[PDB]
Amino acid sequence: SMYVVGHKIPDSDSICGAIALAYLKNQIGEPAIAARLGELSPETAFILEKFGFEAPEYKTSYAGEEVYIVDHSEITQAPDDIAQATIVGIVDHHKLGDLTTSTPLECWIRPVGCSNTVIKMMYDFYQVKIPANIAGIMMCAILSDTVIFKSPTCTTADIRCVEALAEIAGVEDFKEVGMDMFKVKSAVEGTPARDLVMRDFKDFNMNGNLVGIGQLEVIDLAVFDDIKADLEADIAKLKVEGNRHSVLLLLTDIMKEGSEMLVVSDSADLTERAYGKPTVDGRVWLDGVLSRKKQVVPALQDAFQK
Ligand SMILES: [Ca+2]
Ligand SMILES: [Mn+2]
Ligand SMILES: [Mn+2]
Repeated sequence: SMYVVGHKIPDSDSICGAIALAYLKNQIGEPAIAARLGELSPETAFILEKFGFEAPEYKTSYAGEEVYIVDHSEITQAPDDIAQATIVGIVDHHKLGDLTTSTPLECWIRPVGCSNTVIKMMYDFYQVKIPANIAGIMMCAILSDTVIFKSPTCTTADIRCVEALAEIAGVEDFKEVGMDMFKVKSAVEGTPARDLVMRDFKDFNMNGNLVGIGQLEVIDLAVFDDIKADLEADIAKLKVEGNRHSVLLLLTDIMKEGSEMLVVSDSADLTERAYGKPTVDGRVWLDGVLSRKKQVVPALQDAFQK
């Protein structure tokens, strides 16, 4: 069988996409097993529970196996031993990264806000009906990725596809299911600082400099008030533990549609150079900022070249 698998530190898109593409492949006689490279966030765990699904199989070694990649095309986000596997498919909505194959494959890549939007196109192409349970987690993955359409990564294709999936899943109020997800993401009390920093954390090599960026998306930025000092202490620790130039944590308020960024950097004027807004006691408010890959990373990469 093939293993359908998303990126290291799986998000809803990577997990819901794996289940959604595995089902499709099994229905068209191309045997497939959903898999993951890490634990589910409470967000993803809630989505699976609500629509009645088991987590994909936890699997880290793929040497000698067939692999269908979801929601990236990067070596670093792939399984450690991806070079010893055979990539038979990629479905994604990112820039084309450094993954390569020695064998013919499928690529379904589109400039949209969510892999699950593309996977919906795959069902239509194959003329396989989307079961109500699958439609719902597919829906939720797109609301997760596009932040209920508020993220500037949201495209026309994502909106029309959610509207389509909502009817198939018999969800009347897709926006209420979206807010239900971000409420679960907003329940941060009692969670160790490190679990929160690493929930959605990525390392970047920006012109020789190692820059780590976490992000939490919540309904109200006030939930972080009592734990914020523990966060600032833990991003200092983590900067040392990895010998990082910079560790930044995005606290993203999806109602104000902005991000408070906690900063520890070897560069004192980092946020002044990249965004034209300086940090004040290792903190800066970034109005309108929702997306790491669109509004945060480009401007940092530009400042490490300059
Ligand atoms: Ca390539
Ligand atoms: Mn993702
Ligand atoms: Mn995605």
